[PDB]
This record gives sequence, structure tokens and C-alpha cells, in this order.
Amino acid sequence: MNVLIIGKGGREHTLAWKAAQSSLVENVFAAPGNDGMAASAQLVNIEESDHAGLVSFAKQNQVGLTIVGPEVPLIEGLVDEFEKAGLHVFGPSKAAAIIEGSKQFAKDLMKKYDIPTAEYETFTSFDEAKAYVQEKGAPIVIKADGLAAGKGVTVAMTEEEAIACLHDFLEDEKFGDASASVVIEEYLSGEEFSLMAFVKGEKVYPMVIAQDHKRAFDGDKGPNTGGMGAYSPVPQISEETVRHAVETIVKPAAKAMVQEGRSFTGVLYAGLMLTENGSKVIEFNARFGDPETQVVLPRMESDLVQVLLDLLDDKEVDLRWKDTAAVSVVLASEGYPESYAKGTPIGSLAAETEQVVVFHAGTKAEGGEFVTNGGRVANVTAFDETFEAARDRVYKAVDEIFKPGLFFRKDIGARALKAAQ
Ligand SMILES: Nc1ncnc2c1ncn2[C@@H]1O[C@H](COP(=O)(O)OP(=O)(O)NP(=O)(O)O)[C@@H](O)[C@H]1O
Ligand SMILES: [Mg+2]
Ligand SMILES: [Mg+2]
Repeated sequence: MNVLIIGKGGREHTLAWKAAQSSLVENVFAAPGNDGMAASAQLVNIEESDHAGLVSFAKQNQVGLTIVGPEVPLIEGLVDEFEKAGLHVFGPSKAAAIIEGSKQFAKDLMKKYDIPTAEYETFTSFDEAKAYVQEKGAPIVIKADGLAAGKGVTVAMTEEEAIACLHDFLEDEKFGDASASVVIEEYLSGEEFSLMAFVKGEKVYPMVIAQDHKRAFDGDKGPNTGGMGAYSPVPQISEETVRHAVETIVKPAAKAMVQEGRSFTGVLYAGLMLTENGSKVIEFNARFGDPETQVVLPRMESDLVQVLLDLLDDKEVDLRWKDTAAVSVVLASEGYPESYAKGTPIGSLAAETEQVVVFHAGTKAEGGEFVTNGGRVANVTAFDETFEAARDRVYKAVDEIFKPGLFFRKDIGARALKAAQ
């Protein structure tokens, strides 16, 4: 079989890396893929945005399973297009991807179906949105309804901050239609963790959970990023917490979507906050997480491709997890998340340390070597039998391949390991 992985980030590298291990698979194609992936995937020069070429390529190249990585094509209905051409494709229809594409939709689903989440309301009027902020006071969380570059969320510590954000989103239409509607919701805290599941209609096959660091700097200080590192398991979260999340959030969410005529197939990603009142949904994503995939997938004992094919063909899914631990650290370009420059030479990015995989997020092969090609550059990912050893191993690996234009957080996983004990 030929498998197509769509996209170009670290999640897709992980996907291609895992698929490559399948006994079922003859070719793994990655469109567009990136140069970090060439050992695991034959790169196919088509953009995740180029839906017609993607569909036409898969159709004509005997691609028996397509796995979609990024959210935008899913949200824009790439799966419908694949299926119109009779291609076998894993991921949600445009109707189902709304659970990520429209935060208001997601909050309303949970309201309707008693799935626990932050108390919220949605607005299209600045005046009414501002009044509600002044009523609730700070802290309060302001979210653009649509994707908004991934920049649509402000956790406001003051009313002024919240109202300025509402100004941007609504009066200035900062993100256009994505911010023509806003969700205003309760600030939560506690342990934040990711619970993904393979889902088809009502069937839910949970994955091991992960946790990430979104803050640029150690001590979780500084601006937000697209993720500075992650790990699975999350030591300080019980198995009971996870199983309860699976039972009262993920499965009910999957059921709800069927009952809404938006039957969901793909990875349902639940971003959860373990509060003093228990898990509450911070967000839903309609696809594999980044950077979570990088520590979750490698823990899979099962063959990803077999799982997906069984799931899609309504067969028994035999999905097994390893006890091992995975921990990854992001190398980002100096300056990210603000301004950064592409082109810095950063070497081979090859580790000697064993049980390490570097998933490339923003690299380009240039002159026998790798240069930086984005803010977050690689996810150095180490596996081991305990959290703490995986933790120690990944930082061996990192120093080894570290280079001038890069930074990274040194404390990935340490608060977790500590709070566990
Ligand atoms: N209700 C809330 N209370 C507290 N923090 C929140 C709340 N909603 C969101 N956040 C925080 O805002 C960040 C989430 O913003 P978001 O854009 O959803 O992040 P993300 O992890 O990049 N999601 P995605 O881009 O889909 O992978 C996290 O640091 C959350 O913990
Ligand atoms: Mg999201
Ligand atoms: Mg079988």
C-alpha cells in the first residue's frame, strides 16, 4: 500500500516516521513533507493548500490511505474532496472539523451535551462583549471564534486587557471572519493535559495523554509559542483522571457530533484542564496535536496504519500502548516567537544518543546540511522506561546537536516530574 501524509511540520514527520514502520506499507508519501523526513517518506512537491493537486495525485498514484496532519485543510473540507474522488482518507469532513474550526460551536455543543468546560458566552457586538467583561471582571479569557493564525486567545488579567482584545477582534476585525464572533469564558487553572482519541462516529479509541510547555522561557515565563516541548505519560495525572475524561468528555463529545449530523472521523483532540472541580474542556482540536503527536505516537506499540485501516473499515481496533516514556524538547530560532530569521546553518541535527528521534518542524536541507526554516526547528525526542530517564536522555541528545541560531527550554518536564513525587 501507498500512504500519503499531508503537511510539513513535526507532527507530520512523526506520522511519516510511524507509518514507515508498518508491514503493510510499500511507499510513504509526504506532501509537501520537509527535508527532515526523507528517510521515512518520499517527498511529494504539493502544498497542503493545493487541494486539487493533492486529490489528483493521490487518485492517480494508487494511494490507499491518506492521513491529513494540519487543521486548515480539514476545516476547509479537504476530506470531503478526497472522498468525492473515492479516496480512502483519515480525518474529519468539513462538517465535523467545525468542532475545531468554530470555538463557539464547540462551546455550544458542550453546553447542549453537558460536557464540562469553562462558563462562557459568545458575542458579535463589541458593546455587549465589553459590558459582559465589566460584569464578570478579570481574569477572563477572550477567544476569536475561528482559527486566527492560532493567535485567537487572550487570557486577560485585567478588564482593560480583555476589552482591548475585544476591540481588536470585533471593532478592528483583526482576524476577519474568524474574529467576527468571540467566546468570552471563565479563566481556569490546574494541570493542563492533552487527550487524543481515534474516533469514528461513536467509536472512541483513546491514546495516552501528553502535556506541553507553551511558554517560551524556563519557569514558563515569556510569550506563548507553538510549543517548546512535551512528554507522555504525564506523571502527576492519575490513570483514574484519564479514564474519567475518556468516559465523560471524549466519548460524549464523539456521540454528540453524530447526533448533530456531523459524524466525526479522525483524531479528536481534547485539551483539558484538570481543575479542583475536575477536568474541563479548554479546547477541541480535530486532528493530531503539535507538539503532542511527537511524544504520543512513538509510545504506540500498534502499527498506526493497521489501526487507521481497521478504524475506517469498522473492524475491531487493536490499539496497544508501550509503558515507555517519551519527552521532547523544541529547538527554536533565536527571536521566536517574535521576529526570527530563516537560513541559519545548524548542522546535521543528528544525535548519537540512542532512542532519540529528531522530528523536523522547520528545517531545510541546504548544502549537505540543515538550515533553519521556521520559528520552531526540531523536536528532539527521547524515549526510555521512566519519565525521568527519558528526560535525562533528551537533554544529552539536545546538547549534542545544538547550534548557534537556536534556543530551547532546559526545564521541559521538570515541574511535572517534581509534582509527581
Ligand atoms: N479558559 C481558560 N482558562 C485558562 N487558560 C486558558 C483558557 N482557555 C485557554 N487557555 C490558555 O491559552 C492557551 C490555549 O490557547 P490555544 O490557542 O488554544 O493554544 P494551543 O495549545 O496552541 N492550541 P492549538 O493551536 O489548537 O494547538 C493555553 O496556554 C491555555 O492554557
Ligand atoms: Mg485549537
Ligand atoms: Mg487485522
